[PDB]
Amino acid sequence: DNQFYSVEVGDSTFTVLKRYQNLKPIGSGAQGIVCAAYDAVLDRNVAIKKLSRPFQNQTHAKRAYRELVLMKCVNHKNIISLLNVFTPQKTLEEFQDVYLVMELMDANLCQVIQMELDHERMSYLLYQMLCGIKHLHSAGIIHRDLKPSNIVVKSDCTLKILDFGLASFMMTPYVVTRYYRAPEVILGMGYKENVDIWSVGCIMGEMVRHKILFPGRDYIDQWNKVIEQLGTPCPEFMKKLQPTVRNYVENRPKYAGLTFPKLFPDSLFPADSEHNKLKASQARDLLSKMLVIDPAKRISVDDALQHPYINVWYDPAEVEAPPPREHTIEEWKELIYKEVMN
Ligand SMILES: CCC(=O)c1c(-c2ccccc2)c2cc(Cl)ccc2c(=O)n1Cc1ccc(C(=O)O)cc1
Repeated sequence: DNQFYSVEVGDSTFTVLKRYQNLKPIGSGAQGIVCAAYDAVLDRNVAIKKLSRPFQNQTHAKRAYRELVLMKCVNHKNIISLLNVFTPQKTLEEFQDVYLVMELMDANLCQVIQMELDHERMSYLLYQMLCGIKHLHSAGIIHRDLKPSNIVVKSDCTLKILDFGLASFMMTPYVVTRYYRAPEVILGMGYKENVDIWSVGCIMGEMVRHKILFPGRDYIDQWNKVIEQLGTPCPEFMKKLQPTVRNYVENRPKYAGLTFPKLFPDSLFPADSEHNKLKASQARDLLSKMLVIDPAKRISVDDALQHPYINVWYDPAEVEAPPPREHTIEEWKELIYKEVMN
């Protein structure tokens, strides 16, 4: 007569509260598998994320702890909601796994990126990304690693960001996706809030091109793809780089870059009606202001929200919503356990 039961999901066991039924794996990330499930108590579908021994190293431990704390403070429609948290283990010494129960949506932004979207849906998704990032920024959280695999959407075009970013070493096969990180993250130069604007620009550009904008095996290839398309940065940008980094950037092959009309031609946009022709030119204008290498010249979150492509959605309830170190593995274990048990 225990509150829990176990089922096999791949080569992992999910041990969950009996209220959660008919689990089905929907995806996997760096922290492992997420299942969809029916919650018999709430009478709705939910997502269940299993953290296996998150205290096992600093990198897992710090993300798990941060995720728990921030999910409990933050309440915004464009940030994914935490519904419940549990461990099946009964004592700290027995403690192994943490299960996060989240609201469930319909699809990954990666799936939406593959679609041809009208301007109304495209702009509304972007508005919602900006709103969620704005709310984060107002709580002092700068995400720094926004990427489409970690944003989810519903059939009615509502959007939620799944994680809180952060930007080290783990011995797993999992490969971290870096295509969406800002120049200042890539070149390790320090950053402000509009570091996240670059990532939105990369996603928007990909929604249009249906190809990843700046792929690369690692930061070297990636920087190559940046300057080859946007062109070599100006001198005032060069001055803000650490000395070893500056020499490297100043010595790469030079490129003029492409115009934004060439980068995102009208053939990529809905452009049959006068409405869509105007929207395409507006979409291209915002792209030209987000995909800007020098953060001092890159558009801010607030100005982006005011941009004509975006501002048709503006709602102060949504935009100006009220805002909310290191240890050993044993220390992290108790921190996380304490958080879990409230
Ligand atoms: C590819 C999975 C995916 O996009 C996803 C993930 C996800 C994101 C990255 C890694 C792991 C999980 C997710 C994770 C948490 Cl914590 C909460 C909600 C979701 C979610 O709503 N979806 C959409 C979704 C929901 C059901 C199905 C389905 O029924 O097939 C497909 C997509």
